[PDB]
This record gives sequence, C-alpha cells and structure tokens, in this order.
Amino acid sequence: NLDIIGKRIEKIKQEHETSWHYDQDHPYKTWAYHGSYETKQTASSMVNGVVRLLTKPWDIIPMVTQMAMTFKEKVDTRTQEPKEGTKKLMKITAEWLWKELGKKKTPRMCTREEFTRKVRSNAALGAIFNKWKSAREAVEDSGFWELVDKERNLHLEGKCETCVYNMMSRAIWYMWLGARFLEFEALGFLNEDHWFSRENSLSGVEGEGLHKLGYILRDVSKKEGGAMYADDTAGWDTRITLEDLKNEEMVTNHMEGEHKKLAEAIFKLTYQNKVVRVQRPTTVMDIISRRDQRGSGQVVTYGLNTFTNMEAQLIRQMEGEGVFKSIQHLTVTEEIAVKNWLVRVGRERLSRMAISGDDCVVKPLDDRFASALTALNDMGKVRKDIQQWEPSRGWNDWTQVPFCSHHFHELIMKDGRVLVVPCRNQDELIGRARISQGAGWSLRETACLGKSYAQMWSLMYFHRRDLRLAANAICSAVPSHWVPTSRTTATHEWMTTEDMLTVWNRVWIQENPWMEDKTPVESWEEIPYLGKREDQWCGSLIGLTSRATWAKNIQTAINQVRSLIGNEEYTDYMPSMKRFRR
Ligand SMILES: CCn1c(NC(C)=O)nc2ccccc21
Ligand SMILES: [Zn+2]
Ligand SMILES: [Zn+2]
Repeated sequence: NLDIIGKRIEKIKQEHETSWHYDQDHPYKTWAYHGSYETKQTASSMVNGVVRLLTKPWDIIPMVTQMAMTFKEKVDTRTQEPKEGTKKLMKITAEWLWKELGKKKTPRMCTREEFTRKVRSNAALGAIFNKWKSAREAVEDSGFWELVDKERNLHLEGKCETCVYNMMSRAIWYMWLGARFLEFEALGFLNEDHWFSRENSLSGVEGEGLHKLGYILRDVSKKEGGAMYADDTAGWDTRITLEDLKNEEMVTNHMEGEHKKLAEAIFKLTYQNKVVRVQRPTTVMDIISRRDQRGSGQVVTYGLNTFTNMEAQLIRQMEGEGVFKSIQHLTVTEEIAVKNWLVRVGRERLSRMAISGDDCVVKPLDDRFASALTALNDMGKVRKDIQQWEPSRGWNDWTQVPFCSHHFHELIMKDGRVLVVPCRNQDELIGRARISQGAGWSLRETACLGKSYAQMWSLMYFHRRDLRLAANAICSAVPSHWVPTSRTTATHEWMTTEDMLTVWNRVWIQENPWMEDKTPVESWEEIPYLGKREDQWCGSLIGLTSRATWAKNIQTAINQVRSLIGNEEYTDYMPSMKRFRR
C-alpha cells in the first residue's frame, strides 16, 4: 500500500501545498481517497463540412445527425476474490499460455529510437501537455530523457515518483510522456513484435485488418462443433481482478537482466498499485488509488485484454467439456487433467476462437458451452444484457455473428470468385465520417480527413451502393494529389496516394490468401455490390427520392465543394460507375 504509492502522493501534495485539504464529502466507496487541491478546466465533436456537403440526404436522418451532438458509477464498483478452484484454473492456464506465446518470440526492450519514431507520426499514446507543448518537442529535448532516467533508476530500485494516471462505457487514463515511454520500453514488444497475431497466438487477430476478419470467422465456422458464441462482457476493464493482473505479470518469467526488472516494476508499481487524478466539479482535483481494474496505455491494454480473454474463454471451454467439476476446489488429479487437456488439445481450442481484446467469438466442441457459466461468473467476466445464470444464445450462421463492431457478407463476383466483406449499419459509417476531433483544422486538413474516410469506404465498403458513390464524389471534390490524414491512427491500406483500384487489387486479390485465382480486376464495374434488398437491410437509402436526386445531381455537389476549396487540380472519379459512364 502507501509505501509503494506514498512518494507519488507526497510529491503531488508539495506542488499544491497552499490547496491540500482532506475533504469529508468525497464521493469514493471503492477507490482509496488521499486528498484534494484547486484546478479549473474541461473539446467536443466538430462536423467535417466536406463529408457533410457530399452526404446531403443524411442531413434529415436522426441516427446520423445525433451522432455529432453532446457509466462512471462502474469505475467505482468492486469485483470479489475468485474461489480457490478458479484461481488454480487461471494460474495453470496463464502459465501454459505465456509459454505457447513465447515458443517462437523473444521478449525484448523497445527503444528511445522506436518511441521517437512513433511520436513523429501520431500514434495516440495517451499523454499530456506542463514543460514542453507536444510529444514531438519533449522527445528532441535531452532534459526529458534525464527525467526518464531518474524515474528509470527509481524503478530499478523498486520505487516510483512520477507514474500517475489522469482520468477523463469509455474511461481513458492519460500519463505524462515519460511514464508512457517506460511502459513502452518494458511491454511494447507485445504489440511491436505481434505476440497476438493469428500465426503466433491462434485466437488473436492483431495486425489482421478488417478485410481478413470475415475470412477468419468463416474458417472458425468450418470446424465441427456447436453454435458460434459472441458474449460481450459488461465493462471488461472494470472486471480485471488483482488475480488477473498477477497472471498477466508472469510474462516477466520469460525475461532476463534489466528488462525483467523494468517489466516487474511496471506491473508492481503502476498496474497492481495505481495513483489517479480525477476532475470533480464540486473544482478540486482528487488523488485516489486502487490495486485492481485495467489502467495502462491503450496498446498494452489491448494485448493484456486479449491474453486474459483467451485464458477466460479456454477455461469456459474446459467447463463445457467437463474437464473439472467445481470452481470451489481443484483436486490434485483435476490439476493433472487440466494440464493434459492444454498439452493435448489447447492449440486446437485456441484455433476455435477469434479474440480482439475484450471482444470474442468462440465455436466450442458442442453447445454445453452455452450453460457453462460458473468459472466465467466467478472470474468476474459477467455477460452484458443477460441474467447471470441464463444460458448464452449462440449464432447458427457465421454471417450473422457480431465481431469488432461488424458483421460479414459472402459476396460472389460475376467471375465466380468469393469475397468475404466487412459491413455495419450505414448510418454508423456516414455519421462517423461526418465528425472530426480537435481544433485548428484548415479547409485543406478537413478535406484530407474526408478523403481518408472516402478511400476506407472504396477499400472496405465498396459493396454498399451509397458509400461507393459518396467515396467517388469526395475523391472527385478533393484535389487529386492531396494526401489523406488522420489525428489518431487495424492495417490502414487506404492511407496512401496510390490509385484505389490498384490498392483494391493488392488487398482483395494479390495478397488475399483465400483467393487462389490471382487474375487482376481491370475496372470498378467488375467489383460487385450486396443484393439491393441486403443493402437496404444494412441501411442503404437506395429507393428513396432524396437519394435518387442526390445521385442524379452529384456533379453539382462536387462543384460546390471544388468552388470552396478553390482553383486546384481535380480528377472526376464518377465515370468509374456504370450510371455516370455516359
Ligand atoms: C509506395 C506506395 N505509395 C504511396 N504510399 C504512401 C504515400 O504512403 N503513395 C503512392 C503513390 C503512387 C505510387 C505508390 C505509392
Ligand atoms: Zn514510476
Ligand atoms: Zn451488412
């Protein structure tokens, strides 16, 4: 407790020595409270005018327009200690899973050099302003690295001074860039060296891309077994137990030298003991601590979420298969049985899953899985929107299964070849493309963000009539040579100045391991759509008067945006579609 977090707490006290006050009306039940001090401050969602001017029919669709307008009583809840049988199942499974993930990978420190390159191309690291303005500037300045050094030698000494979280079903924990560096140095290898790739982890999909996820679900569907289960957890990050954090730390058993010590310190000092600053309007800053829940960088959070979810779902499969009888207590012979299941069929059972952080699809050996709930509930991974002891409802068709906010269609090209394509309700796609984050956007930067959405649509959602037409319109309205941009950066093949038909051929034909015939597609008209009725089911406006006027008059909308941007070099992409091809 306070021996590990005191120094951090004591240091914050002194920089606010005039304001420190142990408040009596503190709202915390499950967080340990330590004190308060004076502050005052908060960026809402802005509309992208280029995308909105080229999507006029959606200006009267509330599901689109409401997206641009605008529970913290879940972070203040407490998960119970699992029972002895559960803790044993988790420890045995975690031990086995780190060994499997480590068979063909070597843990290693990530470098200042790697960190510096990351910041200089805008990956959302979850940092803050202060001393230097941005991340870009702190990294050049040698003073920073001396701060990093001080903390670093403090961590080698098993102590912490400056690794403090800042709080702000989405609760995001920013730290200062130095704290994020030390996290990345110790645990960045999990993402940087693709520990959760499908090749390496069998269940994982890290680096796979939205154009692979449907093919992966169809491959899971080919296994003999029961229904496909896709149960969401209620507030996954808030249900991570101290026992979960201790099984995650066992990755350090695979490390050596300095790295082992640096990694052990991140787990001990920042993950299994946390210090947090939360803005309370009543305006103070509260300095609160707790031992459990997930609060790491968003990229380390993804890998450890994937790890602990893989572990949980293997244990639920063991329960359905009757490998153990009760979570109260594993006998000595049950331990040997669980161990022999893992050695014997563990890799086969991992291949029956697709797991992206807290998101999973499982095709178990049979439907006993549906009612195998004791371990899942006792680990604290309580299912969303179903009663605790009500059996899971599975999906009979891989094309109906939800995964990573999508479903997947099987789409046959006029030449007989098979595409498995990502899809979601089209109101969600248009509503997200109409939103920008942050201030100070020039017209050119706003246009380049619209172009990024347009190229994503041409690559991933070409099968939706309205999105292929709107993508062509935006790419016609933005100068041909202007480079697509984003402010937070799945594989992103649309973020390129290359012709989108050439990128389509590379992604869907040449590099697609599920496509045996590699004959290139010569035009967009070879590339199919969903059925018209299926397109309407997934939110198309095809058939409406508003949509017919928009499509017919599209060159007038394109010219409105071209007139605002000014006299630049533009390409007309609309004749790539049959109906505008004369
Ligand atoms: C090398 C790949 N590539 C990119 N990619 C970018 C800008 O990331 N833009 C291109 C334009 C024409 C031809 C190839 C191109
Ligand atoms: Zn620290
Ligand atoms: Zn669909």
